[PDB]
Amino acid sequence: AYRLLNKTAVITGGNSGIGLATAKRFVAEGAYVFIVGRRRKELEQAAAEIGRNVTAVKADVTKLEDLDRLYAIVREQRGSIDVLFANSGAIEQKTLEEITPEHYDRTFDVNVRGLIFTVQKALPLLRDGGSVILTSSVAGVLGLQAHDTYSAAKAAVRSLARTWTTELKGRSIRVNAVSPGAIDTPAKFAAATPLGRVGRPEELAAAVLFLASDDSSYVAGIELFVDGGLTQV
Amino acid sequence: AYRLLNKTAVITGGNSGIGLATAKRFVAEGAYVFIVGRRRKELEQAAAEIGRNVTAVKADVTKLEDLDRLYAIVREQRGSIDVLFANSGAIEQKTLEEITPEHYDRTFDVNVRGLIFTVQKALPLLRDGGSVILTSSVAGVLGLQAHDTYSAAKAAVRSLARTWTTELKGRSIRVNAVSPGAIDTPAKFAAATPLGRVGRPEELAAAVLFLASDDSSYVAGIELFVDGGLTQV
Amino acid sequence: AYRLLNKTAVITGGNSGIGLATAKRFVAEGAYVFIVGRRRKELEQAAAEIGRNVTAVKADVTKLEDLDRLYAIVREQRGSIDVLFANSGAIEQKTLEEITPEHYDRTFDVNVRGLIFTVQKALPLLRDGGSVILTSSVAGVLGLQAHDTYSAAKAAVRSLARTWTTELKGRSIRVNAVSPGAIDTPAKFAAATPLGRVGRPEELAAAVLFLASDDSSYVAGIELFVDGGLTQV
Amino acid sequence: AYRLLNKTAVITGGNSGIGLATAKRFVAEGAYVFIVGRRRKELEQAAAEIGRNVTAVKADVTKLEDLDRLYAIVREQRGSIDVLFANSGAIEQKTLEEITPEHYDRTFDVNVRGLIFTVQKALPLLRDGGSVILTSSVAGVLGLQAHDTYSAAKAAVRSLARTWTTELKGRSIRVNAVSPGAIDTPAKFAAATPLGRVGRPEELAAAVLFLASDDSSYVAGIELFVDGGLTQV
Repeated sequence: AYRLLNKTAVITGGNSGIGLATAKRFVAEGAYVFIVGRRRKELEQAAAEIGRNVTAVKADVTKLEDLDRLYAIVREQRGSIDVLFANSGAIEQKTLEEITPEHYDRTFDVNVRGLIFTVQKALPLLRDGGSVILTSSVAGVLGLQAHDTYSAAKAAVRSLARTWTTELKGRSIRVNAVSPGAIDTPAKFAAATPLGRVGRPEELAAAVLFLASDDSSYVAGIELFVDGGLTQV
Repeated sequence: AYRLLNKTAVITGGNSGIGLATAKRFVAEGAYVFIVGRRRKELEQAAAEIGRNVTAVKADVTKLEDLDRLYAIVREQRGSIDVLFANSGAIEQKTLEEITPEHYDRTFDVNVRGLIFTVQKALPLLRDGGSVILTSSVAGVLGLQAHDTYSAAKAAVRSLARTWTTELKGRSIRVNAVSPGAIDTPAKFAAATPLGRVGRPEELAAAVLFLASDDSSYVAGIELFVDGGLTQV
Repeated sequence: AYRLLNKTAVITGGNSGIGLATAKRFVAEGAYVFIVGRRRKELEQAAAEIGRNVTAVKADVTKLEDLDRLYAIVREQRGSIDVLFANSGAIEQKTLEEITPEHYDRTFDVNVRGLIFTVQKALPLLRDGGSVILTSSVAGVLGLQAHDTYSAAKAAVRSLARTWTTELKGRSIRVNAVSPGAIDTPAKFAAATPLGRVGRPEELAAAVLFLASDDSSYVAGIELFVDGGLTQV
Repeated sequence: AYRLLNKTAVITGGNSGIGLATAKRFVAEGAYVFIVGRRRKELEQAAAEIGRNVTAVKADVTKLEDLDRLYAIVREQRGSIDVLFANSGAIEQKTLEEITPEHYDRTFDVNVRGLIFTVQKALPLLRDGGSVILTSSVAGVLGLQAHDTYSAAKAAVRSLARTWTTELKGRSIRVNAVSPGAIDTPAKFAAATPLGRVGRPEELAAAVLFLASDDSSYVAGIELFVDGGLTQV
């Protein structure tokens, strides 16, 4: 009944949307969950909503020392990580003409740099046979107006799942990317989507759950599109 | 606890390997399952092993009238299909030089022709919001010695999931392809696979369960690789 | 100046559209060209338009003996094949509901079966280091209404390029697939296409020329999309 | 005879390997060529070997003002750009464990940040109907030990071809990515490659030529693999 019974999960991007829905689903499947976020107020609200088996940890995953501190807390409280959902992400639209160095740095710092170190520093805590899930995007395989840096960053994320699959296979750690389409969160995409609607965060959490759980035990390095068919037709 | 409670599932290629393991997993998740196969002896043994909530139906999915008969039986016994796992398939190795018209016809009849009609004739029984899973293969995206017709057929299968996604969206029927790598069934592949081993049929069944269940409700038209990383790195 | 000087080229689907434009461009680059077609009248007109260094050969590439005859003629006239452009293809639209066995057989006979034998029988005439080009389609990676069998067949074509790449590498024969989008030949696609127009057959011929010529000497097994960006964004 | 007659071409990563070979092939096809590099000595040697119709420009493409300076010189000497080959790249191997912030910044600065600004600042000089070629890599779709940041950066590059194809279509500028496999430049890859050898730089220059020339006039947003079939089988 409980597909993550007694597993320990860390979820970055934990206060908002997908992170939050995933946290609830993970708890419902009997996991212990750390949610991670920059803003303490929202994190505590998120933990309140989740209600049980959850620790909120304030961290800016773009800052190495914030990561060290998060992992020190995770080690003290629960020892080991079974499931890491690296889901922090931020989108700002700018066309090629409009790109400034600050815009470039913001996007790649949060989407790629932050991710790399999030995963690097989780390594000593990750259990052999554990599962790592990266949040890429349908943007990583599309040519969307003004999504230059975001799409490019998200393609870099999908690439990391491949590389990390190779590098961590000795320890049997699976790494897979999830690529959401339009998810209803805090009509153009809905028109082009075969399912004819935006996804619910619950539906994304459910896909992440697959990758987190034993059901995906022979699935490695993939990009799982969860986009109602958008990129598939 | 029961992810397919009271759902009706049809599984072609039902007596052997993947089909069998999927049937057990589906029953364990509270589904009613029809297994389909050419050989009555093996089918009845398969149904024996499954043990409950199962009807064995003798049919050659390459023969239209056998399909009509199968769906008549399904209609009488259970009325509607929630989950169709079109998994009949057959591999014969021949290089390009060796290809005979009989070889070509065998491969495409069982892998593509059979499949098309299996799905066409299920349409009137398929519930709105139901889920169809096609069995493609890693071969469909590789250049394997002597796999000419098989690989090409399996690439045709993957294509059909895209087309049917578009055509069946009005009825909310999801169609998705599963692409197994090496599965242990009735060392070359295991060497190149990041997970360093062949997959267990149970592991493939678990992937098909994802696509069958509500957890994949926003997943449509995809090719889900279940190959331990073989085609991803 | 002449990128195919004294090379011998065979082009199936030789009377119409892409076949014809490729034939002209090949002749312009100093090739000797066989065009192949079912209808003698049109073939002779095509040969008239091409004007020089061309033999028209009547053949139904779906019929093995027609192939044997074509290759006997090619052997008698020029001895060897440097470039084989297997470009025979036919599209009929039918939804899944509408598919009849005749429709299925027509599409797969012309698109896949014919192609397999066209290339099988060219093998003894193909020069080591030669270049084979298969005509797939953007349909082979899309979910287009009523294109069920065509898209699936074209996906089987793209797969054959990969297999044949592996099988023929010992003889250094390159096999590559070209995937046209909308080509003006004997507004929906033009709208979705970044270049905002259908392609001219000359533009497709130019892409096939790349694959035919030494310029693509380190390109093998690829799917070259010539679609103004349709499948790429 | 001259596929780039009187066109003006800008080539970053100009002094070494692929940059160099491409410069030679461009001049041979009647182009005027600017090569761009950090080291003045090697640039001048490169210019010497090319021999005619070439200007060497010292610039660090990671530095905005260096780009401004480059483009001012191009504007003074030739006015406009027909072909931009953005080909500056640098590889350093580090596993996930070994990644430092400096290694991350080095790789992304040269491969992605540099590229974005190279193309941004070319825009005012680029001719309508011109052609931009990006250097990606086979790494951008593989999982290669210790290629973490390089592979991820090269995936970001291939994504930018898709985005820029959409943003620049109004001006009819084509953007395409070239993805080399193993190129002989200043046995593991050669073993897995169907062509059984590493590629010569000339062979990569020839592929870039295709994308640069009118032959590829209907090809947009693609990833052109020039890898002997490495990623295709």
